[PDB]
Amino acid sequence: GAMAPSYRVKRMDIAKNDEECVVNAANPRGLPGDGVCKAVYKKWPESFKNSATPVGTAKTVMCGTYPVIHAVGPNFSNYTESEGDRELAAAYREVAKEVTRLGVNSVAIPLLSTGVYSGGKDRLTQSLNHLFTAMDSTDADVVIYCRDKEWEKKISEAIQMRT
Ligand SMILES: CCn1nc(C(=O)N(C)Cc2nccs2)ccc1=O
Ligand SMILES: [Cl-]
Ligand SMILES: [Cl-]
Ligand SMILES: [Cl-]
Repeated sequence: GAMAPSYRVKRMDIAKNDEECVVNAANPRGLPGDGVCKAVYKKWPESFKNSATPVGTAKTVMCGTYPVIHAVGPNFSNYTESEGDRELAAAYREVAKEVTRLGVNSVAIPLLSTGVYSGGKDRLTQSLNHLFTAMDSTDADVVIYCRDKEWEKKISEAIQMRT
């Protein structure tokens, strides 16, 4: 584990992370997809061998010795708000189990279900709060990756509020 486990946020491509493993915002079928998923596919294509897994779960596949944790958040266009909230919290709990099992000291993570799976709604607070609930009991350094300047400021403020 990390000496003083922390949360940090960076506004950059998660495929260029400086952490010991990455969480992919995956689709259930292990397809290359779009957004974070396509960048992850271009950087670690070997990690997509048998990576298909149900919504609400996470499945790790090694690219060399680098772990790619494929986490499948719900698509809010298909799920109700209630059932979608439950699957989003579950996907993060499965990421925490995988990070612990791997024994890594750090992990790069995106905000699940905030892009094309958002159902057209701003889900920054909802997704980030489920991320904290799952990762707070782990001792890995967590680095959250985003692409928007206003989202970087809001995520940074949410982390600082707790310290
Ligand atoms: C543009 C800032 N930003 N917005 C979202 C967002 O809110 N999504 C995609 C859902 C929406 N679609 C229309 C309106 S709200 C996700 C990440 C991000 O950085
Ligand atoms: Cl970048
Ligand atoms: Cl998404
Ligand atoms: Cl973003």
